[PDB]
This record gives sequence, C-alpha cells and structure tokens, in this order.
Amino acid sequence: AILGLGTDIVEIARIEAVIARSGDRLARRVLSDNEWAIWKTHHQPVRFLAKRFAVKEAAAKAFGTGIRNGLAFNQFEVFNDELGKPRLRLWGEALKLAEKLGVANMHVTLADERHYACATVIIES
Amino acid sequence: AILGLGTDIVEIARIEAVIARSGDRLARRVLSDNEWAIWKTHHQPVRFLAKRFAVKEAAAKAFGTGIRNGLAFNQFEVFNDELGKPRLRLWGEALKLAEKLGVANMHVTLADERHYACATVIIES
Amino acid sequence: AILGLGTDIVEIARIEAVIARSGDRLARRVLSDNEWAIWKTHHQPVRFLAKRFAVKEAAAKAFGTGIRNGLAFNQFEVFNDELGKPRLRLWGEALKLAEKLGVANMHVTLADERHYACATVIIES
Ligand code: NA
Ligand code: NA
Ligand code: NA
Ligand code: NA
Ligand code: NA
Ligand code: NA
Ligand code: NA
Ligand code: NA
Ligand code: NA
Repeated sequence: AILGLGTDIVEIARIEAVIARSGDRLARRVLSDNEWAIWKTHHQPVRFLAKRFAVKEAAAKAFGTGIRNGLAFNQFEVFNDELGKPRLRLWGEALKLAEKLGVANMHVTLADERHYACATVIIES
Repeated sequence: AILGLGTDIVEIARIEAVIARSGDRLARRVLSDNEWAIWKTHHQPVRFLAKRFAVKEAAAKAFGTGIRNGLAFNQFEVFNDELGKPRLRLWGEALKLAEKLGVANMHVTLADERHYACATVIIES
Repeated sequence: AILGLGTDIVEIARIEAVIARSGDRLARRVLSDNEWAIWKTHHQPVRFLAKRFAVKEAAAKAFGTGIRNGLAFNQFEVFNDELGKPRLRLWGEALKLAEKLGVANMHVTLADERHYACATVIIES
C-alpha cells in the first residue's frame, strides 16, 4: 500500500543566503505561479519559502522518479486546509503521474524550528 | 491503511531558554502526571522534556483532529517497551478519539542530537 | 501493513570529531564491505559516513533495536539504484530477521543539509 516515502530538511539561513545572491530565482524554481504571488507579498518570505521547499522536495522524493517522470515543482502546490494542515494539489503532468502510480492517499507533515524546516510525505494506494 | 502522519523538531537550546523564563510551566503543559514525576528527578530534565515534546507534538499532528484540543497533552504519555521502541498510552478523550478514528496501530520513532530532537508518528488502521 | 518505523538525525560535526579522534575506526565498524570501498575514495567521506549512519540507525529502529544481539550496522547496507535512490540490502542476521518478520518492502529516505543528515525508514509486509 505504501507507494513512496520522502523527507527533507532545509536550513532557513541557507535559503536567506540564496535569496541574497540571486533574488527571486529560487522562489520561481520552487514555487508555482500561484505560490510565487503569495511569496511576493508575504511578511516572512524566507521562512515561507523554506517550509514550502521542504514540503515540495519531500513530495518529489516520495513520488520517487528520475528525469523520465519529472514531478516539476511548477505543476503542484501546497495549501493549508481548515485545520492548518498542509495538503498537496497536483495538475498537469504531476497529476497524470499520480494517476499512473495509482496514488489514492497522500500524507504530508511539516515542522519548523528557528533554523530548520523538516517535512515528510508518504504516498499510498 | 495510514490514518495520519506527524513529525516534529525541537531545538533544545530554545527549550532551555523557555525554562529559564517560565520555570516548570512548559513541563506542566506538555507532560502527563506520570511523566512530570520523572522529569522532577531526571538527570537531564531539559533533554527529557525536549524529547517528550517532540514525540507528543508529532503524535498530535498524526491524529490531526479538528476537535479543538482533542489530543490533549495531559491525556496521553510515552513509554519504552522491551525493544526500546517508544509507545503511546492514551486515556480519556484521547483514547476516545483513537477509537473513533479506528486506530489499530501507532508507530513512534524518536531521535536526538546535542542540539535537536526529532520524532515521527504514524497511526494506522 | 507497517512493520516498523525509524528516524535518525546526525550532527555531521559530531561524526567529523569522531574521525579526528580515532580515524577509520567508526567507518570500519558501521560500513559494509561495499560501503567501505566507497568511503575510502569518496570526495566527501565525512558527509558520506554521516548520511550512511543516519540510514543505519533509522533502519535499526524500524526493525527494533533491542530485538536480538548479533545485529550490527554493517548488515544494513545502503546502495544507490540506477536512479540515485538510496536502498537497503541486508546481510547476516539482519536478513534473517527481515525474513522472520515477513518484510516484503523497505522504504528509505535520506536528506542532508550542511550540518545535519536525517533519514526515515519504513518496513512493510
Ligand atoms: Na532551530
Ligand atoms: Na517553562
Ligand atoms: Na522514560
Ligand atoms: Na520507559
Ligand atoms: Na504506540
Ligand atoms: Na539547541
Ligand atoms: Na546536534
Ligand atoms: Na573513527
Ligand atoms: Na545545516
């Protein structure tokens, strides 16, 4: 029943340094068009981006494919449900891959301390 | 089937600072009566509290309840079995919630370094 | 169904300090023959060893640390498949224990930042 498992850890100060070197580049690689617009106006953009990077990198690793099946970051996004829990929403080729794998349930968890954000994703049939 | 997933990370030095500001308040909030009695005489109270917080916060996220404070920290506790695996024991509304969700198994794992403790919890039917 | 869950976090500088004190001792203890051969010529050997330690401690916790004696980190070999995905290959008593437990699938995920490596392992029937 478990189709894949993924984890990530992000050092928030490293993302801050990346933004200072190359501006919006990291945000546009990692965020969807929708999420990019929220980062542009967020009050804690570095922490927002660090936590999203953690979730989306964990989700990409959970899907677990090489370049042949690229779950590009620009075809899925994270949102919070009514309880504040992170949830994944997929479209385009990202959603097509989930259908091909027979993904029936996705589990997402995220935590952050001052200096690090960590996330785990499990996809299941 | 996986019913929920939760993870947490705790910066031990942040817990140390919390204790310096407000004494036993954090311990009284996170620990059950039984766990409080061990903390009172523990040789590493800060680390004991940091690791229990990580496990119990991970566990609350795995239950992922919309019941306002449905998995209250004062209604469950952690112990180790003969294999060294951390285990959850629930009473009151916490146990009622577990029964309503149909929880048949609870998997808990915990790790700590000098500066951080982390934990992941999966509940399953 | 899930047979076990384990997580670990490794402070890389702690591994680096161990190596400065006792050289190859740690690597020779925890790594399998295959992993030892990579450690000897790796361009980032300390980071290699720290990440392997994270997987081996996570996998040990998943199987159950106090189960038996004669289990050892060098029997939890990690390798990369043709996609670069980390995978477990078991030898000796670890392989026997897996067969006794009815392990049908093993899921491994690993992530590293500059100061920490973390891993989670799930074994399943
Ligand atoms: Na921190
Ligand atoms: Na306190
Ligand atoms: Na204890
Ligand atoms: Na115990
Ligand atoms: Na348990
Ligand atoms: Na700390
Ligand atoms: Na540490
Ligand atoms: Na050594
Ligand atoms: Na780091």
